[PDB]
Amino acid sequence: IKNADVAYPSFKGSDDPMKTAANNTTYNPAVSYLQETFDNDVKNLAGIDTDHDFWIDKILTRTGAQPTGKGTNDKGAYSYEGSDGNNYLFTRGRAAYMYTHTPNQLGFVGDTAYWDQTSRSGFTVTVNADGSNQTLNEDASQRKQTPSYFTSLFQTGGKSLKIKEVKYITYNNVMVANLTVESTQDRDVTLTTASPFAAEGADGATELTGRVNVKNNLTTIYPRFSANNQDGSNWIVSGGKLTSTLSLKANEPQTVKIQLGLIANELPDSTKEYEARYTGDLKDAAASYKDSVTTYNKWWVDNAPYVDTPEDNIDKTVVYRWWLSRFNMLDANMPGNTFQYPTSIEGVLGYNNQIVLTSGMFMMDTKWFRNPEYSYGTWLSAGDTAKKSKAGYYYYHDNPSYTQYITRAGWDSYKVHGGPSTVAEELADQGAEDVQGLLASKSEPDNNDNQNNNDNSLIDWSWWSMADAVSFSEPGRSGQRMDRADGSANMWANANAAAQAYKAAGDTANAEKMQAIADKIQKEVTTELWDKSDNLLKHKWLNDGAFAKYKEINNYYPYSEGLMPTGNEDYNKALRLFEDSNEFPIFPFFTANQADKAALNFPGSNNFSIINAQPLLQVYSAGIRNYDAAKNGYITNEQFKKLLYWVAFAHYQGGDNNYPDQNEFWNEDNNNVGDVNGDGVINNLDKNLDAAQNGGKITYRSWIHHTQLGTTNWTMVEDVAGMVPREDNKIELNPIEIPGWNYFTVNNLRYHDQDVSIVWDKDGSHYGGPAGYSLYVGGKLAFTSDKLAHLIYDPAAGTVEVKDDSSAQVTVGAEAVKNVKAANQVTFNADQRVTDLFATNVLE
Ligand SMILES: [Ca+2]
Ligand SMILES: [Ca+2]
Ligand SMILES: [Ca+2]
Repeated sequence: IKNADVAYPSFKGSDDPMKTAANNTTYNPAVSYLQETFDNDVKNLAGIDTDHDFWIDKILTRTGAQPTGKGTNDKGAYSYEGSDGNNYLFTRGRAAYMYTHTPNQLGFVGDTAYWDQTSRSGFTVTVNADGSNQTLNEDASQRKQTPSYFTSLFQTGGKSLKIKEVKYITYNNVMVANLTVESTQDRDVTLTTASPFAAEGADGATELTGRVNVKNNLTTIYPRFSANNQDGSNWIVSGGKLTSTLSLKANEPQTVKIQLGLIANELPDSTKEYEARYTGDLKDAAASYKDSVTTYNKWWVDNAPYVDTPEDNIDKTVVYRWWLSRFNMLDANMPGNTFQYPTSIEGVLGYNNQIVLTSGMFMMDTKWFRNPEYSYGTWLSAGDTAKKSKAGYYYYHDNPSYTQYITRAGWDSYKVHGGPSTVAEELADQGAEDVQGLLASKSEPDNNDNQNNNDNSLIDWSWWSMADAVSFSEPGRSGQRMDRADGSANMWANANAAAQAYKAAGDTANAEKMQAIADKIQKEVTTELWDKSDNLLKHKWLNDGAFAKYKEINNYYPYSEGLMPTGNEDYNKALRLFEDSNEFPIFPFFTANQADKAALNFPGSNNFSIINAQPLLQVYSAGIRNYDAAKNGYITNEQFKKLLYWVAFAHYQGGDNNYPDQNEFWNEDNNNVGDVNGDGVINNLDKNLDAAQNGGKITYRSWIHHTQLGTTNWTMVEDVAGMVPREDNKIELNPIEIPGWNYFTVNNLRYHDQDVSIVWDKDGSHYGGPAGYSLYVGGKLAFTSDKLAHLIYDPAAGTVEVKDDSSAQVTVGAEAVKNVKAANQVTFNADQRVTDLFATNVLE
């Protein structure tokens, strides 16, 4: 059966997952929608309390101890494993978060992380009334959390005593708990708080302190711990704890505030945010809350693109994924070691490490954050942690991956944000070091670091360097090496990117040397990995030179990366396999060719993940845009659309848009079904086919939650809106038209020192502006096209070239900004954080 005719998912949950009725802001594509939203939110008292939310907090609101593993599709209820139960704590600072969390205990109970797990609670609160320490039961139906705070209601069994907790971690790692205490009777209530982080201080003091070496002694923190009563008096130290007795009048609440500053010398605002709350102007619970939540939400305005499609279920997953990219990051500014840079992390609630395979994948989205430090820091961190090879090169290496495209992803980031020659040259140099290290890696003593054991211009691996790579399951080939299409595409992509970065820097000699290396790898991929017998790109076994008979989407990375020449009839036929769900299904979105997996009686896992969806989307994108896949009917616009819908659907626990959670992976292994395909047997084909029917389901969600393992928001910016980053001053749009979508917008990209927005509004009726496909640069209309088309705009010349066979009618805006920089004309100044990554100086 064909992919073009598989069913769509059916989203469940809220009617208004983008909370459209909570945001009255009219869209003007010439300005930041999130800025205007924020302005209207503040006018409406956003941040004054937990009943007045900023829009992004409303969207990503999680209420209750929900969900619990009960979902529904169009046919009926299904059980699933791996509900998160709204038990993790979202609120976190740039370095501090809860690795584990006990939501039904006051304070911050669970494994506190400062970069990584400390095995310590942040702080606990004991409530003593009537002479007794009280059990405060959470009413979990009142549990509410957002990216910026957590709140719940705690009550004694007899309901004589209630505490509304509001807790939040500030940007610079102050862990704060507001407790609103109410008694039905006049009472003296003694609160005691204790922190494993800070227990040093004289009885009668108003602060406790400590010093804690973090995991792997990467730094030392100097925690300070204090609290105040509603009248601003401080809690007093007693026995290495803080204590206060409230004189409660019946039915009269009093609000206290506890703060633990996880203070680092290298983060001076950690001290400032703490001191403001200890004795400064943020002592009051309400002011402390409004400052933290406002600051949290300002980051979205400043960093996140705004994406709007006709499918608000996808839009909410896009907001959730900007949050995944922000939440799964470390910005600790640690001196010496690599965490001196803002870096993407592969699952802060999981393995919590920098994995080179996924680092390059994450930067496909983080490059779209408006500030370049949130992508540059990731590739600088890879360059700083690179492993010295026996041959004298430095190659990217996990800082606890069979492969990586960090240099290409870094180059993509530079094509978005730019920078001077020293930035371009640094990326090229770490890139060239890595490519050369891999080419020469036959000299690596660890066999898994040896990626070129026949010493040619192709990457080779054995299955020990790993991924669902069914190619390695070929009978008779256990432990054998093959020259890899994927490894070779990624090394080519790095080499090609390094050549481009050398050129952008002005380093002609190194640009030509890397171009020569790229040209050789490309020639060897097209000559050695092209199976002319069946017009497929295949891995090649080192021992006999035989093509690997079994296939995965990894076979197509030479297309994904643009290694393969275009306009080659034979090369373009390789993508025919994407026609068939039997070969490469849309959902579940597997890496392994499923016909191949079946031919071998199902070796490996039945798992699927965003790590499979991202490269599948990359193949679909390159396939459609460059290798004629939609013209051939191999990968149609409708199929691309269906994959976006399935990818969004997978994010939702039980298909319910209230409960987004990107697990490390999914499967249907526990999907209790019969012979659904009618082949005589109950195997994984049955579980997987059933899961794609009746609106979809995922019966197993893995134990690592709110993680990233690949990422997909780039599809909205680059395929739907069509943005093609370039080194030069020209803006290229190459949209993949989504059938039935009469509007969309990507708002407030930061691209070559310009605000950029893209609008599709078929007849202008949705946004009330120009009809058609419009680009905004610098707050002015650049151009409007009557249709979605492949357009290259030269702002310096005021020309738009129509590159496709559309008869697209384009008009250039009367006030178009002409002076759009090329990437290598962007400079950084002392007021850009990115300057501190490389250096009050400028980077020119
Ligand atoms: Ca929408
Ligand atoms: Ca090789
Ligand atoms: Ca069957």
